[PDB]
Amino acid sequence: SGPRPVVLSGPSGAGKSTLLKRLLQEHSGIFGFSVPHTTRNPRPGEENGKDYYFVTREVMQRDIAAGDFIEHAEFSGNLYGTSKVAVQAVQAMNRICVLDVDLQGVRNIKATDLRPIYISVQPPSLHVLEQRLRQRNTETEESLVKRLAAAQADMESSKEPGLFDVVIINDSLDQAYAELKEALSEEIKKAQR
Amino acid sequence: SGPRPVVLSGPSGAGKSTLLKRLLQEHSGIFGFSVPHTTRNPRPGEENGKDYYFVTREVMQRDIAAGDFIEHAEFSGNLYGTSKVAVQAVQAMNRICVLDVDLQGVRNIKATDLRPIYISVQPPSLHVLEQRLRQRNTETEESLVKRLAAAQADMESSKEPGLFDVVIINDSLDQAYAELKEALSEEIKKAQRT
Repeated sequence: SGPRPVVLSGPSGAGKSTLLKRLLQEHSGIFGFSVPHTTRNPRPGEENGKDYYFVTREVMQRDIAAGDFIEHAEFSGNLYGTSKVAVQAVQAMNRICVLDVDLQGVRNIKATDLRPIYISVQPPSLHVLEQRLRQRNTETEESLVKRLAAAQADMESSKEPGLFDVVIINDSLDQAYAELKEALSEEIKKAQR
Repeated sequence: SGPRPVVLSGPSGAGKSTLLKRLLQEHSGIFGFSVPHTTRNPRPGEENGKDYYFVTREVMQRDIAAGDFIEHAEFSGNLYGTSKVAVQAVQAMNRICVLDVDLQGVRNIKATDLRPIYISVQPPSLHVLEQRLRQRNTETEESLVKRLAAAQADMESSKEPGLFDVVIINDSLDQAYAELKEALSEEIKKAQRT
């Protein structure tokens, strides 16, 4: 039917953002992103199929009960979230659907018939994860400590046997990108033919 | 969501296509057309959400069972059809989704929960439809009589209680166009306001 999607998870500053941009480049037209659904009225400039899939609440709740949605939320009386067929619409275009979701988002993907490659990138340790986070300055010594605690949960959760097919230790960006590229080998070769 | 959809049907050559094209020319950004679905692998140049809603065969059969697709067909081992959700996706974009379908196509929209405006474009009579068609000089005799034979089925099929909210008889193309705009005045004024 097409190339398998990819599920990315891990700490925020552990390098998944830098690895994905390094993956989008050097692989042009290989990767794509799903389009979320919503029951909200379209905003000026938005268009169907590119920004949102605009449906009614009755259809979205019916498809939610059918298990089509990975992420789901309700902000101001309208529903939002990402559907599994939106990921399959990207896979139909011979493009690898990227999915960056929390540990809960990884569980919902396992529920649906989607068969992606679960990949979790992790720091070699929290000491160097603290080190890299302390090199720059975006937190205020309080939001930082919460981030180390938030990362600690996802490091132990990534040890769940059979939850992530490939775990990648970010010893170095060159070694991590090489392991990321080899993990998604046949899926790019399928998308590059 | 917003503007109510429209269903335009009738016999061929009675002015349904000429009226529809004239309406789209006068009112830009107000009307639109649905995007159908398929299980076929995309062709080069095609885009998801513009030419086709590319999904799998599993969901198409499931959504068809849910009474979603107005029409559906199969050829070369793949399914094709137009869904009510695609029609509602056009309505959300403040556009009046035009459903140019046949008699059976009109009945299939009657099942879905869409609330369209069923309009039928008809000639003054089968005799007047003959004179207007024979002047075109674009048909052979066997194809001409087959067109009138199929028209009589759709012309009489237009005579059902509640099948069409409005029926326009194309006596003059100007008066038939004014009747089409009058039957869609509130839906057009709703789209223009929003």
